[PDB]
Amino acid sequence: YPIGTEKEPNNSKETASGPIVPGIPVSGTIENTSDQDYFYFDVITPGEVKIDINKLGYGGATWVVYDENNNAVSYATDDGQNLSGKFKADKPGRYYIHLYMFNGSYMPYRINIEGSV
Ligand SMILES: [Ca+2]
Ligand SMILES: [Ca+2]
Repeated sequence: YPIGTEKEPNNSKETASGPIVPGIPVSGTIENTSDQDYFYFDVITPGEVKIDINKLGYGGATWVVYDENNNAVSYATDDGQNLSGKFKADKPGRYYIHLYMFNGSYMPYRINIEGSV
């Protein structure tokens, strides 16, 4: 049952919206800098995962991906418009995308994931 949009409240790892799978974009909005948005996806077989989150508003945002044990495995790079990154998933399991805005009023976004998901 893959998601095409966030489902609030998703403001902690324990309420993360998902699963997110490749080929199905996921919409949402960072309501303001207090709105944390967490998502999850499931790695079934080891392999590369690529993440691109399109910024559809103004502001400074970023993401980090945590594995099931709360280790950071990937950090976004901002190109101005898109927040992107990739990592090698050596173990199957659930991964959590933590998306937040450190400066900005309101930010619609679109999440795309690719690879071993
Ligand atoms: Ca949100
Ligand atoms: Ca949220």
